[PDB]
Amino acid sequence: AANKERTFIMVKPDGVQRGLVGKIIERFEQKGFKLVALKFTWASKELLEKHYADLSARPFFPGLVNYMNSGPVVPMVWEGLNVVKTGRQMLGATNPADSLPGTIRGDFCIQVGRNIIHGSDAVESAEKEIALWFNEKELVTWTPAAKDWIYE
Amino acid sequence: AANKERTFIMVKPDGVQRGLVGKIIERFEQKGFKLVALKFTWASKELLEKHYADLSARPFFPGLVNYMNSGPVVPMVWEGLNVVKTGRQMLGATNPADSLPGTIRGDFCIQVGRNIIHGSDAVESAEKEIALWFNEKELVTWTPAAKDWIYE
Amino acid sequence: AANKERTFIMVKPDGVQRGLVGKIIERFEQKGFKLVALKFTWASKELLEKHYADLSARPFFPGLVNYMNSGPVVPMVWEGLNVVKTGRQMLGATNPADSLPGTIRGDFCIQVGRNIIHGSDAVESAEKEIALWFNEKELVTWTPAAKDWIYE
Amino acid sequence: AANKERTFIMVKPDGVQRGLVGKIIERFEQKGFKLVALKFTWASKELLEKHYADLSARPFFPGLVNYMNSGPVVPMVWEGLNVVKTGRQMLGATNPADSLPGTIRGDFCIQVGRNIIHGSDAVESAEKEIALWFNEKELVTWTPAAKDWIYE
Amino acid sequence: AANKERTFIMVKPDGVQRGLVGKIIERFEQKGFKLVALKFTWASKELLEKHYADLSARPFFPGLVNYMNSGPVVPMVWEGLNVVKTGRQMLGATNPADSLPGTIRGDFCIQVGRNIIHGSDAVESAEKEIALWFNEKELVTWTPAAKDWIYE
Amino acid sequence: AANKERTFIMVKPDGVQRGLVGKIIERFEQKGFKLVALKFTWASKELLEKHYADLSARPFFPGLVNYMNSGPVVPMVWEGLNVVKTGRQMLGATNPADSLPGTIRGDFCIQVGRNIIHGSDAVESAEKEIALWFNEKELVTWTPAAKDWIYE
Repeated sequence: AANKERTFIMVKPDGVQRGLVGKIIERFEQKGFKLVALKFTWASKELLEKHYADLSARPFFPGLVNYMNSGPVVPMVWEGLNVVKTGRQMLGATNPADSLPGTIRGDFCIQVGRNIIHGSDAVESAEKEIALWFNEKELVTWTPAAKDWIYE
Repeated sequence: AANKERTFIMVKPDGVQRGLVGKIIERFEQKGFKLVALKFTWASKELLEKHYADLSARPFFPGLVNYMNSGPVVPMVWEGLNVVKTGRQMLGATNPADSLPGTIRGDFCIQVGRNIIHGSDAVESAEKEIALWFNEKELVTWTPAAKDWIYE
Repeated sequence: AANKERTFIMVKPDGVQRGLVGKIIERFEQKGFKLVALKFTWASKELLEKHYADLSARPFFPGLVNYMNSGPVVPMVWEGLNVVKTGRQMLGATNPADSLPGTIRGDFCIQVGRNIIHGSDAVESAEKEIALWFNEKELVTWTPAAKDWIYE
Repeated sequence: AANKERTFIMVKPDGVQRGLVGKIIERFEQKGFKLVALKFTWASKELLEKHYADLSARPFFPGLVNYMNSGPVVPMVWEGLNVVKTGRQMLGATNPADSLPGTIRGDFCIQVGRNIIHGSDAVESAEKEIALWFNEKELVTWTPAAKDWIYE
Repeated sequence: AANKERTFIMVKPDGVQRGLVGKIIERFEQKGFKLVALKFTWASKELLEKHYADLSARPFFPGLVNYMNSGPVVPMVWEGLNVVKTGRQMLGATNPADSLPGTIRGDFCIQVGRNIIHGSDAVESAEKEIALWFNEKELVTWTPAAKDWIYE
Repeated sequence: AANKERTFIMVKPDGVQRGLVGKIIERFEQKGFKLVALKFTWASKELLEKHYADLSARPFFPGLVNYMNSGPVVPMVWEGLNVVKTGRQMLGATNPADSLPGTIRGDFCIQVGRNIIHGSDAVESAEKEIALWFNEKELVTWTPAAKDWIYE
């Protein structure tokens, strides 16, 4: 129930370009979270406008959609107790300048427009993002051998 | 075209269960190789027997297909000059016992039946494997920013 | 004197099971702390009940003892300026979800009941714990060659 | 010009003696910061007192200059958006005791007098320090291939 | 049975002094070998002379014993399929200069007289060494949760 | 005498561009070798033609001089027992395709014209290269605290 919460994590074009895919996945594996879905893909503007629908009436929305469609991305779904919230703590503050050393953004990037990764900000939106990026078919259910040493 | 050679690499169920996905991906990214495709999935037996078609007459063929259908896998495609042969060197000998330290199998596993990873043995087999596991829609073509620093 | 303070650090059953022993010891070594004692053992309930004597009346007490007796543990002693306090900081908050990235619990575990490690909460309790877990003969006294580059 | 800010970072004698030069450099490279200058040298006292001019009235000033002249150092300049302040965050609090895990001092050292590294505290001091330690001939101007993936 | 083989691995005084304890243990853990015994101790000459009994007549014998008695050591027991032989492979050649990169000696040391680690040369000698260094009571028997993903 | 042998190691333009400076230095520090000189610089064609004088009458010499003058390089001098020979083993085969995993080239690059690093091939040429790249002033003499644990 609580251990079955899921979040959407995506490596952005700059994360892929800078060779940080393996490193980012390692952080989540290490922590004990469970990989549920993963894929390498070039997001379409139609999909990005959906993903960024809330930036619609904000200045320079097109430039955001064009940047995000400027290279391949790595969408993922991780499962675990409090993964949405904990996953965001792990990524660090959205604005890299505010990210602490030890977090993904704090260790690997500098500017907010090139902040290498995305993570759902709430359970509700994680629910929305996952359904937008993956078919229920792409979500894999399995059981880790070490499950009992991770959760009581 | 030389630098465009592609090979199929797959993290087996034991690799996923032991949390080695990011580490394996990282070895390829740091080397200079280009990720072309990636997904997390549970392989069906019908797909496994195709993938294993060559071992059809083998007495261990049934248990093999059986084992590979016992947990999720991470198939992927990497591109780069001579990647089939070099990808093989990186993985190390098929029997971990012969794999040298520094290789993936040599560093992370012990026995042949739990050798954490698969790699195409030749271009002709890489082509078949890639086509077996991926649809052409899933192979992403993009250009790494450091390409001229990797290849002349 | 201040530099001779010691604390008791112990890898719990889940840390051993999840293969974090070397990683945890590494964190203390790279920091500059001196290893004073180390062993691998399966702790008896008698011993665990003395270690947890203060919680004897709690309703969870018996469950806690059975768990700590469910797998081997790695008890150790570290020495250095303010090691009890700094030791705690390096471990992170007891509840991993409150542990920040960069700490041992922040990077490697998720739930409080599976929080992989223990560290004395005070000089007083560290003294008590060391006496409980080790004999005088097990505490090694030596001098690090890098001593003058770690301390003024 | 924003992204062209520069700060002075120096590996102190204890950092060199403890073999932390590559690790320190790696933290800056992975973050996205650009190396502008670097050298290995034994600093004279006359240079140290200039570098430490501000602490002239300090009772610990003499021993400080003394200590910093006791082994070789690795001065360097890094460039990047907001590098003075961010470089400071990365290093962690000046007193390692207050430095958090994840920072350089928090992860690698224990006491203030052996705090392995120096970082400019402000732009005005970075400018002076850079000019004190390096000749203009030694500051290299070049462009990283991934610049557009780090800054917009 | 074949999987129950054990070997004796010991970190020498120089490995402890150079802070390689956690790194060395890490190599064995990530590989899949099971930790059976571990301790930190200062070895007596009496004990060292029994460990090196075969070299009693060599002219260097006394110098070797004095050196091995000059700092604490970390004796341990590892268990797994072909561990004595694979253990040796992971350590590299006795003389570090002949040790290949990726091995423990190849990556971390230089001269034969300061070769940081020891590993039994055969099943026969491993049995003898374990009895010399540990009591029956110090050998821990447990089952790794990942066992079925390491062995067929 | 033998422990005082030195070699010239230089990170090439592609090594700097790919952010491998810290990593390469770490390998040498880790091994136990001693840093004697280090600097970040843009090599002049006049200096490169001297360095590559033996490629004079070979095809496409100019293209080599232009590539090597296409970005900053990191020249270094390391000191240690058999450092020239051992340093070359650590770098791996010149042609990356022949480099074994575990070596610098085997882990980080692909093609011979983009092989990230240079190392003197003999004591005689190390002697020549060092004098070409550094003034006797730039060579720092110091003594590591751990010297006695590295050499007998």
